[PDB]
Amino acid sequence: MKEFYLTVEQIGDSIFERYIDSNGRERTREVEYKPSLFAHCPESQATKYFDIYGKPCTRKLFANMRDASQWIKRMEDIGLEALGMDDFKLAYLSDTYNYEIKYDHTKIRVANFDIEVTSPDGFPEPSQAKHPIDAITHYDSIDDRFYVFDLLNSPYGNVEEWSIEIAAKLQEQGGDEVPSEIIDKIIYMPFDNEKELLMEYLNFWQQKTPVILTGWNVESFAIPYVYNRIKNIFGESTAKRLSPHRKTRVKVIENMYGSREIITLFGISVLDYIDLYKKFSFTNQPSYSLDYISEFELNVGKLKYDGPISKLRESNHQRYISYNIIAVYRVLQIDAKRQFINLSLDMGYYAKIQIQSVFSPIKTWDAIIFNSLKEQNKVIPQGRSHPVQPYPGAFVKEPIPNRYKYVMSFDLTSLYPSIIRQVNISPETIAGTFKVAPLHDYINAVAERPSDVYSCSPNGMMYYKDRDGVVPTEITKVFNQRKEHKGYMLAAQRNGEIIKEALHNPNLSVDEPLDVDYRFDFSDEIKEKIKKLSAKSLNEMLFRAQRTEVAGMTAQINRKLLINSLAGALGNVWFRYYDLRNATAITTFGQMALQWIERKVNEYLNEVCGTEGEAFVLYGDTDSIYVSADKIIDKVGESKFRDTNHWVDFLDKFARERMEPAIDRGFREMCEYMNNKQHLMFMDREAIAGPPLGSKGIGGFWTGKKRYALNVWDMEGTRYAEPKLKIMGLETQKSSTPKAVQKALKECIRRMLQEGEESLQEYFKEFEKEFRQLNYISIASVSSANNIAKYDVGGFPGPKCPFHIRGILTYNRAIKGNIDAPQVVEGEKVYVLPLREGNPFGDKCIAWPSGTEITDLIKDDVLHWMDYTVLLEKTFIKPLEGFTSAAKLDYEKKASLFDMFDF
DNA sequence: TCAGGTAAGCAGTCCGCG
DNA sequence: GCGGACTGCTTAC
Ligand SMILES: Nc1ccn([C@H]2C[C@H](O)[C@@H](COP(=O)(O)OP(=O)(O)OP(=O)(O)O)O2)c(=O)n1
Ligand SMILES: [Ca+2]
Ligand SMILES: [Ca+2]
Ligand SMILES: [Ca+2]
Ligand SMILES: [Ca+2]
Ligand SMILES: [Ca+2]
Ligand SMILES: [Ca+2]
Ligand SMILES: [Ca+2]
Repeated sequence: MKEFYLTVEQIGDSIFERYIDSNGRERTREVEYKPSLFAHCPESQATKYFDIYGKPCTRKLFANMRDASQWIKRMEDIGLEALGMDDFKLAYLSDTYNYEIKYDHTKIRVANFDIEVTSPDGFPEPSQAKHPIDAITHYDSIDDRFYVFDLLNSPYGNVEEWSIEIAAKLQEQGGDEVPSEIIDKIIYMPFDNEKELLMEYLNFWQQKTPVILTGWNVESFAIPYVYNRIKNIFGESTAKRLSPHRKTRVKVIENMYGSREIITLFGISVLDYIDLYKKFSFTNQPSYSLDYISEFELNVGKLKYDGPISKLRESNHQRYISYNIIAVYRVLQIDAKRQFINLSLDMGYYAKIQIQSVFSPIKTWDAIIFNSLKEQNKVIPQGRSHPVQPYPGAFVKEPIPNRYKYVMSFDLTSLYPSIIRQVNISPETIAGTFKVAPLHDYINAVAERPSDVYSCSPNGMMYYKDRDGVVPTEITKVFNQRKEHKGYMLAAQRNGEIIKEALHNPNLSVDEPLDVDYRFDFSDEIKEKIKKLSAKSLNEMLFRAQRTEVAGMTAQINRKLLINSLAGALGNVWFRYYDLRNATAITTFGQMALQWIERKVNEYLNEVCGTEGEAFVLYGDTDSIYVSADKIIDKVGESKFRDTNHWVDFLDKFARERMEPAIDRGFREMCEYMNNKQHLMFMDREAIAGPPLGSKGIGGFWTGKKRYALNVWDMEGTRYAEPKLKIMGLETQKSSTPKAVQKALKECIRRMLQEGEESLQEYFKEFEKEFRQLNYISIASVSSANNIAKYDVGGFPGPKCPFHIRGILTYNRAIKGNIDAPQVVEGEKVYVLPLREGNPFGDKCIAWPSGTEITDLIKDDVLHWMDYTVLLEKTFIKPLEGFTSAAKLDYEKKASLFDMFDF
């Protein structure tokens, strides 16, 4: 097999590499790697190396890496550019793996672990590590086993061994419901003392040294705790055995308002799943506890226990251990679904970076581009210092707030990457500038044609047309990959709707789910068999279809993220290729493209309808347009349609056969106007929206920019079995809005769009009546909590104190003195509730850590003093009033002449 | 929240607005 | 009470 790296590190003048050899075995080597860097040289000097601008360079080969880094400093002292890859391990990987890496994940050791620490005096700080580690569960991907290290004897209590038999039994049998599928995979190791537990864990670690290290909060808690605890008990040299190269470093991670410490384990790639989830899931969660996320992702129940976690080991050691094992399993389950480890491996090996560098698109792109240029013996420029400067972004059209009955949307495929490719935007393709007219002049095609030679953006920039820049070349490769995975994603989605349709008529039979590849549209034969299947088999097929869709979504959306981040990186000072001329060339072209096609669509539809100066385009944001289709529907007449799906087919056919050709023509003209390299502005129909045929639903509405709702029947070619609400920006979409309120607002919107004013009034009346019964957590607001210190003045709010921070200060006074009370953590999220006047908390609100029940120290008083009225007005009534005013509807029945006529 | 970008919405504070 | 200047936070793209 072809060899591939596992990890790479620079330690002094040595590269330390863990790798898989040609025989599939894990090996480690120390290499005295001699790096090369580059200086510009005279034309008269014969060379094969040239910088990205075509200037000749001489290669300097150094005796060691220290010499190379020292040369860089001397070149800065002289004031001369020192060219080449200054991250020597990236250069090493480029030299060592000079081909497309094909990796075998089965040879990569992926370790998933979690630890338990009993602590009576509050949260056990990793930096202190003053409490014993009393449980470790460590899953190994190669062995496919959960290794359980269980401390039976502690200063905080001596316990009996964990029982696998009881662990397996149902909660109803007194058991812990450890999943049957993992019971046989548990290797249980009890220990009479902590010293032996940790010594065995390190011996284990040495035998089965993780390559990829993951878990939940491992980088911020588990790793530093284990390292510091071993350090405290045994000394530094023993703790450094967690590194295969015996090297560690305390790394200080700085944010805006403080800093934290992590332990860098050289020769290991830590991918904390919380951090993978935050980057790659495209969610914003009210809480990032494993319990909350596992519930969200897997629909598994909350792991319940009696009393505080600080007494769980002593009171119920059996459950304590079972829950530690289950915690490790839940992270594996989330990954089976989301596949973020797979993604990280794919992207890391593609770029030829340390796997953990996938968190940094700048590092990722720097290596992709470096490897690409190296192939041509081209030499990358030195990174330079830049002051942070603001620059303009996208255009957003101000909508007229209103109801909108029939709507069709259109959207540009991968806009910013498509602009990069069309215009040929790259560091080395800059040809010059032209004299810019106001953007409105380009939009309306009155401005002089910018160039007859070069490819242009309305920001004034001109680019070469003779060859693709390295940025367009490399962005195109990842774009193509993204497009492939999106195809699989959409097929799985369409296949899912086929199954949902069939679930209307399930057959009374005992059968099996079909063995199919959900990434491909179901054949007629598969469709015929599906119509004969039971609900059990169909539901099993639906779950698998939905899993396939998720897998495709991860692969596609994060590749989309990676390519969009290249456009963004051009506007980040730490990028080697930072250039606001290029960054602004992209964004300014985008603004033109949107407003250009707005005009073309308006012109086309005015012609088709035989009118003049009427606005068909009602809204647009960045690269999308929303077109009012009322007149189109009216031109055939609503009474001519057999059902909803009939007018949806008509609009679909109209969008594809009439509008898209007009849009294409409009963009081809714009391409020629800017003299671009290649026409790549592809704007396809996205949504077809409207009320159900024969209903009083309003179809859709806008309240303002980035705030709208649509009742959608078809999205990017997926025809839904049931109409889907597309809601953007409204409170239903905000993590800060209470859970029950999001749900209630969504139902109000559903009623508005699908059923009408009366149905909405019926629901509002009921919600207002019953909402005081809702669980306090489901009606609590959520907020991130930053700068708690800044606004704390003797436990009381300082000037300008934010509402949620006030809540926290209130909480802090109420729990004053309690070491065991849950503390609000700076930078994390809190639930927030308003409090009625004259409450014993001495203020108008209280806030506690999100995803948790408020401590029983104060739970009864909060419940008793919760301000339900304020809560309802602020989170529910005010947003609804916004929705209904925009839609020109009333959420409460107005008085009419008909009342009353009853005798 | 260490880790690509800008536009823009709403909550809330402070305080003016005769 | 509304809105303007501002901070805070959270979305859409
Ligand atoms: N996180 C994001 C999302 C959007 N954008 C910019 C770049 C995109 O090209 C443009 C349009 O965003 P879309 O959400 O429509 O995504 P794309 O057009 O890039 O891809 P596609 O529409 O094919 O899914 O906005 C961005 O810079 N960063
Ligand atoms: Ca735990
Ligand atoms: Ca397993
Ligand atoms: Ca799209
Ligand atoms: Ca798009
Ligand atoms: Ca059937
Ligand atoms: Ca879009
Ligand atoms: Ca203070």
